[PDB]
Amino acid sequence: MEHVAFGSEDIENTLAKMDDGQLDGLAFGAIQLDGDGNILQFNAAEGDITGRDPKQVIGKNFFKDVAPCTDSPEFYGKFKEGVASGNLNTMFEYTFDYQMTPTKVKVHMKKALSGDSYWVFVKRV
Ligand SMILES: *C(=O)/C=C/c1ccc(O)cc1
Repeated sequence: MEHVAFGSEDIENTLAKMDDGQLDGLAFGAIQLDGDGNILQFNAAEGDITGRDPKQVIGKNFFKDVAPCTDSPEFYGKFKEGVASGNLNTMFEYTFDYQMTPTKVKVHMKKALSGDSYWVFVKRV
């Protein structure tokens, strides 16, 4: 395992050193998005939570394509506000229910240290 906790204060610094293989070592789901919501990275823990195969969703748009249940003010709305403002750090619970058994998670969205990409971190609750 990679030794970093969900919701860590400096998580964007710690994850700046991870290629796909190291992200796969996290204890929680990690998705990196560009400012439009396109998936840049998607780790193994996330695939275990939601069933998606990482290489099949990278390059897709998370809000339009992969996760329409997140296309709402309560999720995408927060994301887009953060992309627009150029800062994002929000944690909230949510239920993922598209083509899957509804699964309650805790989500932490945080702007990456890199200028315009955004993490979506997920763990079960
Ligand atoms: C709602 O449509 C949620 C979908 C979803 C969330 C997270 C994933 O890893 C994959 C799909």
